[PDB]
Amino acid sequence: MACLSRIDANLLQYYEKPEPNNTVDLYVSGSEYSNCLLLSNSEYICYHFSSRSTLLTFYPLSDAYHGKTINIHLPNASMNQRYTLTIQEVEQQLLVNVILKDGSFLTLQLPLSFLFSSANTLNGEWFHLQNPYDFTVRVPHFLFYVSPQFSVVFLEDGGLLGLKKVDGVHYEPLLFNDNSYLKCLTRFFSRSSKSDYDSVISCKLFHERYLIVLTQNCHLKIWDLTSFTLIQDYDMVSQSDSDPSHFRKVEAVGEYLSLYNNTLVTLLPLENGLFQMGTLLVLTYTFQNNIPTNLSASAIWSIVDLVLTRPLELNVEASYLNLIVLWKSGTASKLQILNVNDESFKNYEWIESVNKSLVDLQSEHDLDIVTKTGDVERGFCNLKSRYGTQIFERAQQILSENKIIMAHNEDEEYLANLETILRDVKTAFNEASSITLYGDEIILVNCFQPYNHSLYKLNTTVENWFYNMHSETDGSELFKYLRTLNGFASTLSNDVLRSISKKFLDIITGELPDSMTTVEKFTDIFKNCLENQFEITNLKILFDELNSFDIPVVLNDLINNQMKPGIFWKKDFISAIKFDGFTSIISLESLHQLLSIHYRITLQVLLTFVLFDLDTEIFGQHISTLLDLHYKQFLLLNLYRQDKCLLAEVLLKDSSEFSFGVKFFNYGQLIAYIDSLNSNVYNASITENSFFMTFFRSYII
Ligand SMILES: [Hg+2]
Ligand SMILES: [Hg+2]
Ligand SMILES: [Hg+2]
Repeated sequence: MACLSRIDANLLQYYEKPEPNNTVDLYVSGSEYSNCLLLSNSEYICYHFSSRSTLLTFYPLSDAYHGKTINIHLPNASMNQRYTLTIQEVEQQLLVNVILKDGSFLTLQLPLSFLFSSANTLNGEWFHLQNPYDFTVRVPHFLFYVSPQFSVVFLEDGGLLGLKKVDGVHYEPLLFNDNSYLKCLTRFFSRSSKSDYDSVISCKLFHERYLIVLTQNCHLKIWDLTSFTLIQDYDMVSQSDSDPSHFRKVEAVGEYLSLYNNTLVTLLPLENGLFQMGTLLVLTYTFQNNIPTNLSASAIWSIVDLVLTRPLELNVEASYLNLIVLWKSGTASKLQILNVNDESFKNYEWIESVNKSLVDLQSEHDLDIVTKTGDVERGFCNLKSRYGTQIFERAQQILSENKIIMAHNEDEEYLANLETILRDVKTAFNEASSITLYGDEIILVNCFQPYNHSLYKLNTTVENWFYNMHSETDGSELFKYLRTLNGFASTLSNDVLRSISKKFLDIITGELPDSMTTVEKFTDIFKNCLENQFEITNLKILFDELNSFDIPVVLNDLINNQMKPGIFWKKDFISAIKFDGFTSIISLESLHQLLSIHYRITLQVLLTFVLFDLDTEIFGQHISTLLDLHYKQFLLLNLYRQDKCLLAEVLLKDSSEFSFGVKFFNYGQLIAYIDSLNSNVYNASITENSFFMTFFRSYII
């Protein structure tokens, strides 16, 4: 069911200061919208339009901390939020146009250099206010770029203004012919009506000439800018079952369509479930099929952004095109990928993904065995480390503001609050805003709170089993084997599992004397940890299911194919010339998910060995390989939550030729690099070469 997982990235996580030191504020005489644009230098720039549409913010995706974020203040809000705003890169510059509320037409010119410089000053004219047309009468609501000098304006009443640049700073309104207003001669529409309007809600420029548009009544009017004449006028709805009942005339500009080559998909309102996709050809738009959506619980999701593109590397080869869809329902999000098999838009499959990160799911479902327990300040370090300074401090802000102050060092009552706020602030910071296709195929989501992004990563085999235990109808032997192993381990409690994990570490550390026989240690672990701690009924279920497996074969594939990665004859992981903060955290978080998953599997398998009579001699190899993998897994997970920055540092300064970071462009490269870091973790030495190293480990582990 779910083929992608969520990796949350907070670009300032590794730092104490929850804000770059280099922040410049330009004034003219972001939690409502955010997106990422690629530039000439192959760098990614992020921008956020504040809630009030009065502030625009810029910062580099790959260097959020040391890089410069630029806050561009504005005289007043734009007319209609980010819809009356545009940002394209002309020639070595970020050209920003923004029809303001008053009716002005601000023009921002930000030098590509300035964006990556150290400069806290800007020379010349980076902005030009202008009053082309009078918007006091016919108020506009949607600005649309087309070219450096030409771009249209969409009006609330339905009219399309033109806007041609003559010199390099002045714009003149080149009006298009419009007779759609004559429908007022009907007893069904009045020009003076607050309704009746059929304004554009989506628009896409095709072959630099045709301007495909979508009205609130889902009419696909196609404009030819060579004629400035309405060339087509299709009625998207008539084709599907004509429901007299109710058709939700789109009541707001949104992302209802996007086109790849000559294919075009459209989102029609039918319980919020229609994705029509025909093809343009010559100009002619021609139907193909209506693909419903698989949404339930009333179907209360709103489209956030959709992106039609070249296929991906999903679990089904039968692919032609891919539609990445981002829905939202409050601060909760949903990302899916519509995979169309053949050129006939009639055979397709809906691919879903996990919408909470593993770190989030483990916290929610009390599935975390690694994080140290105890003290109240211990729980403070845990959260602070877990959330990052930007969020932690924002939560301690909301606490005092609400008069929730820490009584004493051990005010557990307090910490209990922090938990919930942190969780909520994160959820808030994480509200979905748009999609950015990082590289060639990396699905990325940009959040409401600046410096927070979410990468949706294609799952590896093992990950898929993990994320689909309660679903895979079919699945391989190993899948079925792991599932039944989980079936039993899930019935135990955290305190029991932790006590067991600790015992496995003692075998490696020696607290469980090397003098003992394997059977003796497993005996010790059982009596001290498992006895009287589980339902004998469940052991039977486990014992039974286990007998249907060729255990040796299965464990061999798990331990020698799935878990233990492979040797590298350097399989190209673009060596980064400069520190890439984005991929850094994306890599560390990904590495942490994979090892966490490995850790649960490993523990579960080890568990069966201390419960049943498996020849400690036959499986002697496997048992010691698992105990060794478990130890490394634990340690790594332990260092991850003890100090993310330091870990990333020692972990990236471990690889020689990749001492600065990496640059991955597709999912394969990404997965490869992660699997790569995994090897560094499984091949690392864990022998303490002196009392110094032993102290270190004892003190930390
Ligand atoms: Hg799957
Ligand atoms: Hg997000
Ligand atoms: Hg770091």
